[PDB]
Amino acid sequence: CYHGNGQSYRGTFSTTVTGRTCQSWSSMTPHRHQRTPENYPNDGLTMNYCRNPDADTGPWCFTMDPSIRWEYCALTRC
Ligand SMILES: O=S(=O)(Nc1cnn(C2CCNCC2)c1)c1cc(Cl)ccc1F
Ligand SMILES: [Cl-]
Repeated sequence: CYHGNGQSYRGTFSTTVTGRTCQSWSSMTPHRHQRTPENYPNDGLTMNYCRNPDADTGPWCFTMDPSIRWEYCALTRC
């Protein structure tokens, strides 16, 4: 589980609520985005792990589905 809004989550879960797979933060495929570990070196944007780097309300990720830019991950708040 994650604490609070999930900003501090550093777990290795990488699956969305609909069962889709998280895109890697450093990847621009399928989604070209700017929430990269280059840009945000201190938000734990490792591999494709679920993260909340932008003060959303739970960890999320860009998805490997070109039609769905991002989703929340299948995680619960502690
Ligand atoms: O690369 S992104 O982070 N893409 C993006 C679009 N929606 N989201 C949501 C992710 C979950 N938290 C709410 C924003 C992220 C992004 C952020 C901003 Cl401020 C502007 C453009 C942009 F491309
Ligand atoms: Cl946490």
